Parts: sequence; C-alpha cells; structure tokens
Amino acid sequence: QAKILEADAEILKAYAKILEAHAEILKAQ
Amino acid sequence: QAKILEADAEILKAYAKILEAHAEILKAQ
Amino acid sequence: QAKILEADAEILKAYAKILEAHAEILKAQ
Amino acid sequence: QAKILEADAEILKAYAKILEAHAEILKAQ
Amino acid sequence: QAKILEADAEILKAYAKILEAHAEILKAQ
Amino acid sequence: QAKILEADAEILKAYAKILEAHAEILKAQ
Amino acid sequence: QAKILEADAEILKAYAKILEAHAEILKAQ
Amino acid sequence: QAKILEADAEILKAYAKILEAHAEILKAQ
Amino acid sequence: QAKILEADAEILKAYAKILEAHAEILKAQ
Amino acid sequence: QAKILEADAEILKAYAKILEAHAEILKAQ
Amino acid sequence: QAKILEADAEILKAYAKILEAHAEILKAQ
Amino acid sequence: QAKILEADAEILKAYAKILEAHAEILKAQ
Amino acid sequence: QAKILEADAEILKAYAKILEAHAEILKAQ
Amino acid sequence: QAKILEADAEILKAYAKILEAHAEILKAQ
Amino acid sequence: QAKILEADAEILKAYAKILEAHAEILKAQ
Amino acid sequence: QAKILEADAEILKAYAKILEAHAEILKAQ
Amino acid sequence: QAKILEADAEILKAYAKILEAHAEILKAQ
Amino acid sequence: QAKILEADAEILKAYAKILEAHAEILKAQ
Amino acid sequence: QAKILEADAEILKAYAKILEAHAEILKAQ
Amino acid sequence: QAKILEADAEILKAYAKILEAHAEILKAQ
Amino acid sequence: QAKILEADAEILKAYAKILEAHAEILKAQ
Amino acid sequence: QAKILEADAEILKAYAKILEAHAEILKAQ
Amino acid sequence: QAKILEADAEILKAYAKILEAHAEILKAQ
Amino acid sequence: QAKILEADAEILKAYAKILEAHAEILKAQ
Amino acid sequence: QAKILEADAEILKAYAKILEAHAEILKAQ
Amino acid sequence: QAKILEADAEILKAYAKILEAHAEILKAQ
Amino acid sequence: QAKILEADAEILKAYAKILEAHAEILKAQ
Amino acid sequence: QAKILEADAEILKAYAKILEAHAEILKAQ
Amino acid sequence: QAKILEADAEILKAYAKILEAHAEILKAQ
Amino acid sequence: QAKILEADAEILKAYAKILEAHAEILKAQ
Amino acid sequence: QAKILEADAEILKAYAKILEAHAEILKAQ
Amino acid sequence: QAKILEADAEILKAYAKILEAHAEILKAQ
Amino acid sequence: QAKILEADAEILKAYAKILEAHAEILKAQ
Amino acid sequence: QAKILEADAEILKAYAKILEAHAEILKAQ
Amino acid sequence: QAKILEADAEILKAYAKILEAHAEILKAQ
Amino acid sequence: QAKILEADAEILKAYAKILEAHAEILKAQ
Amino acid sequence: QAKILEADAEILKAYAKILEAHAEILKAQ
Amino acid sequence: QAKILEADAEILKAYAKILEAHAEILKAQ
Amino acid sequence: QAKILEADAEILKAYAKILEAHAEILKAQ
Amino acid sequence: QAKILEADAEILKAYAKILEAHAEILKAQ
Amino acid sequence: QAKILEADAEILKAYAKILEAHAEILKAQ
Amino acid sequence: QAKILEADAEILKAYAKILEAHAEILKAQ
Amino acid sequence: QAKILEADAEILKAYAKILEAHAEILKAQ
Amino acid sequence: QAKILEADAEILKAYAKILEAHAEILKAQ
Amino acid sequence: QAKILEADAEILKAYAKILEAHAEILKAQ
Amino acid sequence: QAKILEADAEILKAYAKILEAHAEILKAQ
Amino acid sequence: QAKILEADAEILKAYAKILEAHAEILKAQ
Amino acid sequence: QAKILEADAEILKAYAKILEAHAEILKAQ
Amino acid sequence: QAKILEADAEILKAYAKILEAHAEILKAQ
Amino acid sequence: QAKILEADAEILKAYAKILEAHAEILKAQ
Amino acid sequence: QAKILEADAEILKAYAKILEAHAEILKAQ
Amino acid sequence: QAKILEADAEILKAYAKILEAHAEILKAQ
Amino acid sequence: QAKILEADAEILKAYAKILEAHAEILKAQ
Amino acid sequence: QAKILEADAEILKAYAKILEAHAEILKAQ
Amino acid sequence: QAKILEADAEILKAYAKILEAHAEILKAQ
Repeated sequence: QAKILEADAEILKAYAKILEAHAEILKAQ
Repeated sequence: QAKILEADAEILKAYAKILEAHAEILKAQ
Repeated sequence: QAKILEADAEILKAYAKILEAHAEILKAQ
Repeated sequence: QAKILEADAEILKAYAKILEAHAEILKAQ
Repeated sequence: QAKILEADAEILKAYAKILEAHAEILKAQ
Repeated sequence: QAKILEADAEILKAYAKILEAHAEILKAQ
Repeated sequence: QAKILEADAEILKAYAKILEAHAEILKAQ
Repeated sequence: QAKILEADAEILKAYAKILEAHAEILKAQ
Repeated sequence: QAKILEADAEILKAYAKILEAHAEILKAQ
Repeated sequence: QAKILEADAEILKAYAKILEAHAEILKAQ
Repeated sequence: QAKILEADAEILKAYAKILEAHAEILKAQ
Repeated sequence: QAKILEADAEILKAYAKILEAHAEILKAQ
Repeated sequence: QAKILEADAEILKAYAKILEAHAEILKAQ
Repeated sequence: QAKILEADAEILKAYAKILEAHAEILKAQ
Repeated sequence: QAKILEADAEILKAYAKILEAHAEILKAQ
Repeated sequence: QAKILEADAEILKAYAKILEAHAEILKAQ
Repeated sequence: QAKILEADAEILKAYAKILEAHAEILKAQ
Repeated sequence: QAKILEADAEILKAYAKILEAHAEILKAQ
Repeated sequence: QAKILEADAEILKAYAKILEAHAEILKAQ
Repeated sequence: QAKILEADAEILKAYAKILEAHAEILKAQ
Repeated sequence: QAKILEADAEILKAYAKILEAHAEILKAQ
Repeated sequence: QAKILEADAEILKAYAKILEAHAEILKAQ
Repeated sequence: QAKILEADAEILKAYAKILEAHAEILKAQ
Repeated sequence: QAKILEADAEILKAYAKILEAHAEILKAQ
Repeated sequence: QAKILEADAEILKAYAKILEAHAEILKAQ
Repeated sequence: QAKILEADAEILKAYAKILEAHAEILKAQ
Repeated sequence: QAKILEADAEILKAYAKILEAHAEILKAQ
Repeated sequence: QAKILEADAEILKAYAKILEAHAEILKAQ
Repeated sequence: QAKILEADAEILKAYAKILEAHAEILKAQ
Repeated sequence: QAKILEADAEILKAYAKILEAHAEILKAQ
Repeated sequence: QAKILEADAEILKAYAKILEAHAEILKAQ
Repeated sequence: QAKILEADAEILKAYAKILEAHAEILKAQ
Repeated sequence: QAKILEADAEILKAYAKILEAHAEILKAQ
Repeated sequence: QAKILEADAEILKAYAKILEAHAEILKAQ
Repeated sequence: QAKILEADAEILKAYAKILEAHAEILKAQ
Repeated sequence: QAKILEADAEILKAYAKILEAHAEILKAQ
Repeated sequence: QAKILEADAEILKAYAKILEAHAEILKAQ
Repeated sequence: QAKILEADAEILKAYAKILEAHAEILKAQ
Repeated sequence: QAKILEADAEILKAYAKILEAHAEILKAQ
Repeated sequence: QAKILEADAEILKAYAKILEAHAEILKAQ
Repeated sequence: QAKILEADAEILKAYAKILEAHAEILKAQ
Repeated sequence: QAKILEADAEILKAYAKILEAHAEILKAQ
Repeated sequence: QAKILEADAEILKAYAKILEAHAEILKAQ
Repeated sequence: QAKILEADAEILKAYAKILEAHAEILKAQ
Repeated sequence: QAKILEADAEILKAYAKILEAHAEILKAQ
Repeated sequence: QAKILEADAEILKAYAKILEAHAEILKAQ
Repeated sequence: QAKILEADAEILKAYAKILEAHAEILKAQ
Repeated sequence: QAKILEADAEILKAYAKILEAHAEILKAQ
Repeated sequence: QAKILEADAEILKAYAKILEAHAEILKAQ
Repeated sequence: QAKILEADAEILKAYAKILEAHAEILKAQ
Repeated sequence: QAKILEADAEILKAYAKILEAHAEILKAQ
Repeated sequence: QAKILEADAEILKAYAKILEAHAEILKAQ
Repeated sequence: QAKILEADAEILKAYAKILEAHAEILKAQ
Repeated sequence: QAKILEADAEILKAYAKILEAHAEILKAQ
Repeated sequence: QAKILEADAEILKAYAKILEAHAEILKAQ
C-alpha cells in the first residue's frame, strides 16, 4: 500500500512543480 | 509500518511544497 | 494500480516541463 | 521501534513546514 | 493501460522539447 | 535504548518547531 | 494501440531535433 | 551509559525550546 | 500502421542529420 | 568517568535553560 | 509501403553522409 | 585527573546558572 | 601539576559564582 | 490510520474550495 | 482512498477554471 | 501509539476546519 | 479515475485556448 | 516510557483543542 | 481518453497558427 | 534512572494540563 | 487520431512557409 | 553517583508540583 | 497521410531553393 | 511521391551547382 | 507583574514628553 | 500584555517626536 | 496584535522624519 | 496586514530621504 | 500586495540616491 | 508585476551610479 | 518584458563602470 | 532581443576592463 | 547575431588581458 | 562567421599568455 | 579557415608554454 | 595545411615538455 | 608530410620521458 | 619478509575493528 | 629494506588504532 | 636513500600517534 | 640532494610531534 | 640551488618547532 | 636570483623563530 | 629589478625580527 | 486603506508641483 | 495605486525639466 | 507605466544634452 | 522603448565627442 | 539599434586616436 | 558592423606602433 | 577582416624586434 | 596569413639568438 | 614554412650547445 | 632489527597484561 | 644508520617498561 501513497505524493509534487513553473513564468514577465 | 507513516509525511511535505509554490507566485506578483 | 497513478504523475510532470519551456522562451526574449 | 517514532517526528516536522509555508503566504501578501 | 498514458506523457514531453528547441533558437539570435 | 530517547527528543523538537511556525504566522499578521 | 502514439511521439521528437539542428546552424554563424 | 544521560539532556533541552517558542508567541501577540 | 509513421520519423530524422551536417560545415569554416 | 559528570552538567544546564525560558515567558507577559 | 519511405530516408541519409564527408574534408584543410 | 575536577567545576557552574535563572524569574516578577 | 591547581581555582571560582548568584537573588527580592 | 487519510482528503477539498473562490473572484475582476 | 483522488480531481478542475479565467482576461486584453 | 495517530487526525481535522473557515471568509469577500 | 483524465483534458483545452489567444494577439501585432 | 508517549498524546490533543477553539472563533468573525 | 488526444490536436493546431503568424511577420520584414 | 523518565512524564502531563486550561479559557473568550 | 496527423501536416507546412520566406530573404541579400 | 540522579528526580518532581499548582491557579482564574 | 508527404516535398523544395540561392551567392563571390 | 523524388533531383542539382561554382573558384585560384 | 507597571510608567513618561514638546512649541514662538 | 502597553507608549513617543519636529520647524524660521 | 501598533508607531515616526527633513531644509535656506 | 503598514512606513521613509537629499543639495550650494 | 508597495519604496529610494548623487556633484565643484 | 517596478528601480539606480561616477571624475580633477 | 529593462539597467551600469574606470585613470595620474 | 542588449552590455563592460587595465599600467608606472 | 557581438566582446576582453599582462611586466620590473 | 572572430580572440589570448609568461620570467629573476 | 587560425593560436600557446617552462627553471634555481 | 601547423605545435609542445623535465631535475636536486 | 613532423615530435617526447625518468632517479635517491 | 609483517598489521587492524565495533554497540545502547 | 620499515610503521599505526578504539570504548561509557 | 629516512620519519610519526592516542584515553577518563 | 635534507626535516618534525604528544599527555593529567 | 637553502630553512624551522614543543611541556607542568 | 635572497630571508626568519621559541621557554620557566 | 630590492628588504626585516627576538629573551630574563 | 495611498499620491503630486515651480523659476533666471 | 505611478511620472518629468534648464543655462555659459 | 519609461527617456536625453554642452565647452578650451 | 535606446545612442555619441576633444587636446600638447 | 553599434565604432576610433597620440608622443620622447 | 572590425584594426595598429616605439627606445638604451 | 590579421603580423613583428633588442643587449652584457 | 608565419619564424629565431647568447655567457662562466 | 623548421633547428642546436657547456662544466667539477 | 620486533612483543605483552588486569577488575565488579 | 634503529628499540623498550609499570599500578588498585 506504500507505493500507492508514494504515487499520491508524486502526483502532488508534480502539481507543485506546475505551480513553480507558472511562478517562474510570472517572474520572467 | 514505518514506510506507511513515511509516505504520509511525504504527502504532507508535498502539500507544503504546493503552498510554498503558491507563496512564490504571490510574492512574484 | 500504482503504475496508473505514476503515469498520471508523468503526465503532469510533462505539463510542468511544457510550462518551464514556455518560461524559457519568454525569458529569452 | 525507533523508526516508528522517527516517522512520527517526520509527520510533525512536515506539519511545521506546512505552517511555515502558510506564514510565507501571509507574509507575502 | 499504463503504457497508453505513458505514451501520452511521451507526446507532451516531445512537445516540451519542441518548445525548448524554439527557445534555443530565440536565445541564439 | 538511547535511540528511543533521541526519538522522543525529536518528537518534542518537532512540536517546538510547530509552535515557532505558529509564532511566525502570528508575528506576520 | 500504444505503438501508434509512440510513433507520434517519435515524429514530434524528430521535429524537435530538426529545430535543434536549425538552432545549431544559427548559433554557429 | 553517558549517551542515556545525554539523551535526557536533549529531552529537557527540547522542552526548553518548547517554552521559548511559547514565549515567542506570547511576546508576538 | 505504426511502421509507416516510424518511416516518416526516419525521414525527418534524416533531414535533421542533413541540417546538422550543414552546421558542421559552417562551424568548420 | 569524565563524560558521565559532563552529562550531569548538561542535565543541570538544560534545567537552567528551562528556568530561563520560564523567565522569558513571565517577563514577556 | 514502408520500405519505399525507408529507401527515401536512406537516400537522404546518404546525402547527409556526403555532406559530412565534405565537412571533414573542409575541416582537415 | 584534571578533567574530573574540570567537570566538577562545570557541575557547580551549572548550579550557579540555575540559581541565576531563578534570580531572573524573581527579578522579572 | 599546574592544570590541577588551575582546576582547583576553577572549582573555587564556581563556588564564588554560586555565592554571587545567591546574592543576586537576595538583592532582587 | 484511515482518519489520517480522510483528514488529508478534507485538507485537499478545502484547498479546492479556496482555489474555486480564487477562481470566481478572478472571474469577477 | 478514493476521496483523495476525487479531491485531486477537484483541485485540477479548479486549476482548469483559473486557467480559463486567465484565458478570458487575456482575450479581453 | 494509536492515541498519537488519533491526535494527529484531530490536528489535521482542525486545520481542515481552519481552512474551511478561511474559504468561507474569502467567499464573503 | 476518469475524473482525473477529464480534468487533464480540461487543463489542456484551457492551454489550447491560451495559445489561441496568444496566436491572435501576435496576429494583431 | 509509555507514560511519555501518553503525555505526548495528551499534549497533541490539547493542541487540537486549542486549534478547534481558534477555528470556532475565526468562524465567529 | 479521446478528449486528451483531441486537446493535443488543438494544441498542435495552435502551434501551427503561431508558426503561421511568425511566417507572416517574417514575410513582412 | 526510571525516576527521571517518570518525572519527565509528570512534567509533560503538567504542561498538558496548563494547555488544557489555556484551551478552556480561550473557549470562554 | 486523424486530427493529430492533420495538425502535423499543418506544422510542417508552416515550417515550409518559414523556410520559403527565409529563402526569399536570402535571395534579397 | 546514584544520589545525584535521585536528586535530579526530586528536582524535576518539585518542578512538576510547581507546574501543577500553577495549573490549578490558572484553572481557578 | 498524403498531406504529410506533400509537406515533406515542400520542405525539401524549400531546402533546394535555399541551396540554389547559396549557389548563386557563391557564384557572385 | 513523385514530388519527393523530384525534390531529391532538385537537391542534387543544387549540390552539383555548388560543386561547379567551387570548381570554378578553384580554377580561378 | 513588574513589567506591566513599568509599561505604565513608560506610557506616562511618553505623555510627559508630549507636554514637554508642547512647551517647546509655545516657547519657540 | 506588556508589549501592548509598550506599543501604546511607542505611539505616544512617536507623537512627541512629531511635536518636537514641528517645534524645530517653528524655531528654525 | 503588537506588530500592528508597532507598525502604526513606525508610520508616525516616518512622518516625524519627514517633518525633521522639512525642518532641515528650512534651516538650510 | 502588518507588512502593508510596514511598506507604508517604507514609502514615507523614502519620502523623508528625498527631502533630506534636497536639503543636502541646498546646504551644499 | 506588499511587494508592490515595497517596489514603490525602492523607486523613490533610487530617486533619493539620484538627488544625493547630484548633491555630491555640486558639493564636489 | 513587481519585477517590472524593480527593474525600473534598477534603471534609476544605474543612473545614480552614473552620476556618482561623474562626481568621482569631477572630484578627482 | 522585465529582462529587457534589466538589460537596459545592465547597459547603464556598464556605462557607470566606464566612467569609474576613466576616473580611476584621472586619479592615478 | 534581450541577448542583443546583454551582448551590448558585455561589449561596454569589456571596454571598461580595457580602461581599468590602462589605469593599472599608468598606476604601476 | 548575438554570438557575433559576443565574439566582439571576446576580442576586446582579450585586448584587456593583453594590457593587464603588460601591466604585470611593468609592475614586476 | 563567429568562429573566425573566436579564433581571433584565441590568437590574442595566446599573445596575452605569452606576455604573462614573460612577466613570470622577469618576476622570478 | 577557422582551423588554420586555431592552429596559429596553438603555435603561440606552445611558445607560451616554452616561456613558462623556462620561467619555472629560473624559479627553480 | 592545418595538420602541418598542428604538427609544428606538437614539436614546440614537446620542446616545452623537455624544458619542464629539465626543470623537474633541477628542482629535485 | 605531417607524419614526418609527428615522428619528430615523438622523438622529442621520448627524450622528455628520458629526462623525466632521470628526474625519477634523482628524486628517489 | 615484508608480507609477513603486513599480515601482522592486518591482524592487529582487524582487532582494532573489533574494538571499534564494540564501541559502536556500546554507543548505540 | 624500505618496505620492512614501512611495515614496522604499519604495525605501530595499527597499535595506535587499537588505542584509539579503546578510547572510543572508554569515551562511550 | 631518501626513502629510508622517510620510513624512519614514518616510524617516529607512528610513535607520536601512539602517544596522542594514549593522551586521548587519559583525557577521556 | 634536497630530498635528503627534506627527509631530515621530516625526522625532526616527527620528533617535535612526539614532544607535542607528550605535552598533550602532561597537560591532560 | 634555491631548494637546498629552502631545505635548510625547513631544518631550522623543525628545530624551532622542537623548542616550541619543549616550551609547551615546561609551561604545561 | 631573487629566490636565492628569498631563501636567505627564510633562513634568517627561521633563526628568529628559534630565538623566539627559546624566549618562550625562558618566559615560561 | 624590483623583486631584488624587495628581497633585500626582506633580508633586513628578518634581521630586525632576529633583534626583536633577542629583545624578547633579554626582557624575559 | 486606500485613503492612505491616495494621500500619498496627493503628496507626490504636490512635490511635483513644487519641482515644476522650481523648474520655472530656474528657467526665469 | 496607478495615481502613485502617474505622480512618479510627473516627478521624473519635473526632474527632466530641471535638467533641461540646467543644460540650457550651461549652454549660455 | 509607459509615462515612466518616457520620462526615463527624457532624463537620459537631458543628460545627453548636458554631455554635449560639456563636449562643446571642452572643445572651446 | 526605442526612445530609451536612441537616448543611449545620443549618450554614447556624446561620450565619443568628449573623447575626440580629449584626443585633439592631447594632440595639441 | 545600429546607432548603438555606430557609437561603439566612434568610441573605439576615438580610443585609437588617443593611442596614436600617445604613440607619437612617446616617439617624441 | 564592419566599422567595429575596422576600429579593432586601428586599435591593434596603434598598439603595434606603441610597441615599435618601445622597441626603438629599448634599442637606444 | 584581413586588416586584423595584418595588425596581428605587425604586433608579432614588433614583439620580435623587442626580443632581438633584448638579445643584443644580453649579448653586450 | 603568410606574414603571421614569417613573424613566427622571426620570433623563434630571436629565441634561438637569446638561447645562443645564454649559451655563450654560460660558456664564459 | 621552411623558415619555421630552420628556426626549430637553430633552437635545438642552441639547446645542444647549452647541454655541451653543462657537460664541460660538470667535467670541470 | 630483531630488537625492534622483540620490543613490539614486549609492547603487546604489556597490553595483554593491562587487558588481563582490566578483566579481573571487571570480574571483581 | 643502525644507531637510529637501536635507539628506536630503546625507545620502544622504555614504552614497554612504562606500560608494565602502569599495569602493576592498575593491578595494585
């Protein structure tokens, strides 16, 4: 079951990388 | 069982990285 | 089922790389 | 049993990182 | 079914590489 | 047995970091 | 079915290599 | 046996950090 | 049908190798 | 034997830090 | 029909190898 | 043997720091 | 032997700091 | 342990509600 | 654990709504 | 140790209630 | 899990709308 | 040692009660 | 999952429109 | 040495009682 | 999937138009 | 040296009694 | 798929035009 | 696919023209 | 409690500084 | 609570500095 | 709340520094 | 909210620095 | 929004540095 | 938006450094 | 657009370094 | 276009390094 | 085009290193 | 063309290394 | 032609290595 | 011709290695 | 002819290895 | 005979690793 | 004979590691 | 012969490490 | 011959380290 | 010849370290 | 020749360190 | 030539350090 | 808080009017 | 906050007018 | 914000006019 | 933003005129 | 932007004229 | 940009004239 | 670009003349 | 380009002359 | 290029003469 | 060298005697 | 050199005697 929660954390970490990239866009403007 | 709790900690750390990314957006604005 | 969620994370990570590339475009201008 | 208590400490440290990120949100505003 | 979503991730990663290449052109000019 | 008491100290240090984060929020308000 | 999408990804990766080569020409000048 | 007493000192130091954090709250209010 | 699109990717990769060869000429001059 | 007495000194020093933290609480009020 | 497009790709790859040999001749001068 | 007497001095200095902390409370009241 | 007498002086200086701490208590009252 | 995951679901639903309120208030702008 | 995935769906739908409102406000510009 | 995890569930539920009240007060604004 | 994939579809459709608005606004320039 | 963990549970439950009262008083605001 | 590939087609059509507008502006130059 | 740990348990229980009284008096406000 | 290949055709046609405009502007030089 | 540790236990028990009486007085307020 | 091959023909014709203009401008040199 | 072969003929004719101009400028040297 | 009365004295001293500044205005005319 | 009265005294001291500055204006003429 | 009143004092102190600057101008003339 | 008022104080402090610079000009003349 | 007002303060501080530089010119003459 | 105003402040700070450098020439003469 | 203004600031900072170097010559004479 | 202005800044920075080197010569004489 | 100006900067930086080397000779004499 | 100017910079950098070597000779003497 | 100038730079770099070696002799004596 | 000059550089680099070896002898003495 | 000069360089490099071996003897003694 | 003495050194080094492991045990307790 | 003396040094260094391990034993207690 | 004296130095250095380890034991007591 | 004297210096430096170790013993007692 | 005198200086520096160690012995007694 | 006189200075500096060490003995006695 | 005179100054400075060390002896007696 | 920023705008507009009057009166001189 | 930026524009325009008056009055000199 | 950049252009043009008048008056000298 | 770059051109042209007048006045000397 | 590079050409020509005047005035010496 | 390269040629010719005059004046010595 | 290489030849000829003057002046010594 | 190689020949001949004069002055020694 | 090889021959002959003079001066010793 | 190994045997025998005394004194405890 | 190794044997025998006397004293305790 541990890999399921690990994949959940990977999903949310990917979401965090999305928001960091969007931040880097908005900083670059 | 310790890997399950470690995965819980990774979930909440991912949530913290989400909130830090959102703060990075709002700081950049 | 964990590989399905891993593939979801790969999709969103690819999306993050898209926005990072768009950031690098707009920063290079 | 030490790894169980270490995982508990990791959980609460992640919670502290959540609250610090919320502080970053509120300070950035 | 995971190979289908993996192929989707490969498609979007290829599109990200397209945008990085276009960034390489625009940076090189 | 010393690692158990070390883990106890890590638990209480994590709790102290929670209260410091809460203080950082309340100072930032 | 997934091999078709893999071939699509190969097409777009080839396009990315085209644009990288064109960038290499333009950088070399 | 010295590591046991050292861990005891770490426990009480953690409690002192808790009380300093609570003081930091009550000063911040 | 996948071999057709694979051959298309081979065509465009050959064109990319042409452009890299032209780059190697222009760099060597 | 010296490390045992050093750990005793660390215990009482931690107790002193506890009382200084309590002093910080009572002073900040 | 895949062998026809494969032969086209081989023609263009041969042209690229011609161009790379011309590059090596020009570089060695 | 000098480290033993040094640790004795550390013990009594720790007791003095306890007593100064209690002094700091009683002054702060 | 000089470090032994130095440690003796450290012992008596620690006792003097105890007496100064008790003095600071009685002054603060 | 299921209460932890249910609380994680409540946290993420609250984050979704905050993002929806942010969405409608940027829609109003 | 399906509540976690449904909350992820709500989060991603909220991000889609934010991006749609951003699309409308860039259409207005 | 289950009391610790249940208290963690109570803590995260309280944080969810705080975030829900924050969502309502941003809905009112 | 189809809600997640439909949310991905909404995300990419919103990105397509943003790219179309960027396309027409570079057409206007 | 189990008394220490039970005291940790009591501490975290009290922190949860404080956070619940803070949630209620922010609900009243 | 056909919505995902349809959104990919919309993305690629948008990239085609951007490249066509870039072609028109380089025609004007 | 178990008396030290039992005294630590009594200290932490007293801190829990103080926190519970603080929770009650913030509930009364 | 015919929309994907049609968008690929549009992309390569746009690249052909860009290369034709580049050929014309090198003819002008 | 066990007298020293027993005296430490008596000290910490006295501090626990002081904190308990402080808890009762704050309960009375 | 014939649109893809026609676009390949357009790309190769554009490359031929670039090479012809390069041949003319080296004829002028 | 006759357009592809005709474009290959145009490419090779352009390479022949480039080699002819290079041979003429080597005759001039 | 002494810090409270000290703060009261600081308030009244600030008030005395206000009246001294008012005397400075009335003298300076 | 003492920091609140300290801040009140800081407000009044700032007001006294305003009146001293206005006095120094009026004296400076 | 103490930081709010501290910031108020900083506002009025900044106004006092403005007034002293105007004083120094008028004295300099 | 405190950072907003702090930024107001920074604005007016910058204004005071402007007037002191004008004073330094007028004194230097 | 605090970073916006901070940037305003940075603008006016840069203006003050311009005026101090002009002062240093006129003093140096 | 804050990066734009920060860049404006960098422009004016660069102007101030130009002016101080010109002052350095004029002082050195 | 921020990188363009940053590059402008870099241009004027380079000009400032030019005048500082010229001042360093004239001071060195 | 940002890299063009960046290269302009590098040109003028190189010129400043020339002048600093000439200063170092004239200082060393 | 940016690499051309970068090469110009490299030329002038090489000239600066020439003059710094001549400074090293003339200082060493 | 850029590699030619890069080679020019390499020539002058080698010349600077010659003069630095001559400086190292004359300094070592 | 670039490799010829690169070889010239290699010749002069070799001469610089000769002079550095001769310097290292004269330093070693 | 470039390989001839490269061989010349190899000759002079061999001479430099000779003098470095001679220096290593003279340093070793 | 380049291999002749390369063999000359190999001769002198072998001579350099002779002198380095002689250095190894003279250092080893 | 050197390998015999080397083996003696390996024997005593193994004994040292035994005692280090025993210290690692006793430290870990 | 050098390897014999080196082996003697290895023996005594192993003895030093024995005494350092015994120091680790005695320090750990 | 230099390796013999070097081995002698290694012997005496090993003896010094023995005495340093013995000092480390005697300090640790 | 310099390596012989260097080895002599290594011998005497090892002797100095012996005396420093014996000093560390005598200081540690 | 310089390395011989450098080795002489190393010999006498080693002798100075011997005398400093002897001094540290006689001071530590 | 400068390294010879530098080594002479190092010899006499080592002699000065000898005399300072002997002074440190005689001061320590 | 400057390094020769610098080495002369280093010789005489070393002589001055000799005389100051002899002063340390003669003062310490 | 918008009244504060509006009053800041009025202040800065008044400073602009004062600077315009100063510009006019220096135009009259 | 746009009034603040417009007031900054008025301020900088007034500074430009002052600099133009300084320019024409140095033109008159 | 275009008024800010336009005022920057006016400031830089005024500085250019000042430098032109300085160039004229140094031409007259 | 072309006004900014045009003002930069005017600034650098004015610096060129100043350097030309300096060149003329050093030609006259 | 060609005015910028033309001004760079004027700057470098002015530096060449200054260097030519320095050359002829060292020729006159 | 040919003016830049011609100015570089003028710079290097001026440096050549400076070095020739330096060669003549070292011929005179 | 041939002017650059010709100026390089002039520079290297000047360095040859400097080395020849150094050669004859060491011949005269 | 042959002027560069001829200048290299002049440089190497000058180095040969310097080495020959060094050989003569070592023959005289 | 034969001048380069002849200069290499002169360099190697000069090294032979230096080694012969070294052989004679070691024959004299 | 047999004296050295016999001294090693005496050293290890003394260590065995010390360990036997430690063994019997832990037997008595 | 046998005197050196014999002195090493005497040193190690003395260390063995010191360890034996230490063993006899630890036996007496």
